[PDB]
Amino acid sequence: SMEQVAMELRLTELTRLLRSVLDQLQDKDPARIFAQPVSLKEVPDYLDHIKHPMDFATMRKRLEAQGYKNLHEFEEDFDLIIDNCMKYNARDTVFYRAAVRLRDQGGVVLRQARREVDSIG
Repeated sequence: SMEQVAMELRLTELTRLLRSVLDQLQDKDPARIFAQPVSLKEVPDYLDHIKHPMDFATMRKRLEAQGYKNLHEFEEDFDLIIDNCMKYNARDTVFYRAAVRLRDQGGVVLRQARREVDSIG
């Protein structure tokens, strides 16, 4: 049907907006602490601690797979990345501290993207 082509025209573009948002959030991580999944070779016990690992390269794959339905789905992934880090690493660490900075700086980007989804539709 044509009404599935127009549905996809929204999805395609959400993906197109969600790409931009991801890029701005990943610029708030110049150290690349959150770029890749945590290595299970290097932290073999990681899954004993964090039941749902999340990272930028993982979030990207799923975006280019038009795998995100709304902005709430994308925001949940982003929060995993931070909340996981904030549990795994102790407070006095470059990792924890980097999550706090990403959280704080991401709030501004996300606060506008909510407004751009709602406004565009």
